[PDB]
Amino acid sequence: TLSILVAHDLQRVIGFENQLPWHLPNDLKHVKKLSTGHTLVMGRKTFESIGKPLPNRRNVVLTSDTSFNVEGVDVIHSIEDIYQLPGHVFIFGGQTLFEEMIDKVDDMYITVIEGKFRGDTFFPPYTFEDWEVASSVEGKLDEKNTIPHTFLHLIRKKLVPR
Ligand SMILES: NC(=O)c1ccc[n+]([C@@H]2O[C@H](COP(=O)([O-])OP(=O)(O)OC[C@H]3O[C@@H](n4cnc5c(N)ncnc54)[C@H](OP(=O)(O)O)[C@@H]3O)[C@@H](O)[C@H]2O)c1
Ligand SMILES: CCC(CC)[C@H]1c2ccccc2CNN1C(=O)/C=C/c1cc(Cc2cnc(N)nc2N)cc(OC)c1OC
Repeated sequence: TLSILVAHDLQRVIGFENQLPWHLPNDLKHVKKLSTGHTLVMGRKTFESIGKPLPNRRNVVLTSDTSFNVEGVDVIHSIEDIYQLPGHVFIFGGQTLFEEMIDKVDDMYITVIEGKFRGDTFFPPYTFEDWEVASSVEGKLDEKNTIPHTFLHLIRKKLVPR
């Protein structure tokens, strides 16, 4: 199974200066819950932003850099390598990987950040005409999580006659 995992705001901003534009601990917990025991595939810039592999999942980094070798990280050099990965694979970011993969994935786990942030990187446009809402869950707000957000699980719709 191949999924996208992403947080984007009302204008599909996902990043600014190689960081998340928002501080939202619950979304990172959401991410942890979904991906534990599975595989993350991420672009090189996304990896460098995080700075270390996330524990208790397979960390796969896509890069053209043949010198890339980081302890606890598997490296691939082509999109086509993604399909050889076993198990449940999450496309983890960033913009380049989402653009390359949005037409290929089975489904998407999207956190809609219900705000408008300054960004320099974006999730590609998509339409709910093509995507069934398997679930939509409002994130709970508290002292440490102050931005309204919604967890979407979207599944690609089949093209059928009439
Ligand atoms: N909000 C979210 O859910 C979320 C999630 C993840 C990331 N982000 C944000 O996204 C932004 C980064 O996105 P980005 O597009 O600038 O960078 P990125 O996708 O994280 O990484 C880009 C790099 O990935 C490698 N790559 C991508 N496609 C490749 C291919 N077909 N073959 C070989 N290598 C390939 C290249 O590495 P080399 O240049 O080393 O070859 C490329 O320069 C940051 O702002 C980050 O904070 C947001
Ligand atoms: C530190 C708290 C948490 C969970 C307690 C911590 C963690 C700790 C232990 C075990 C697992 C995990 C999983 N997570 N962490 C991270 O430290 C990584 C976050 C992260 C993640 C992304 C990609 C991303 C974010 N959000 C959504 N919805 N989709 C995505 N693909 C980008 C980023 O910076 C561009 C990130 O660094 C901010």
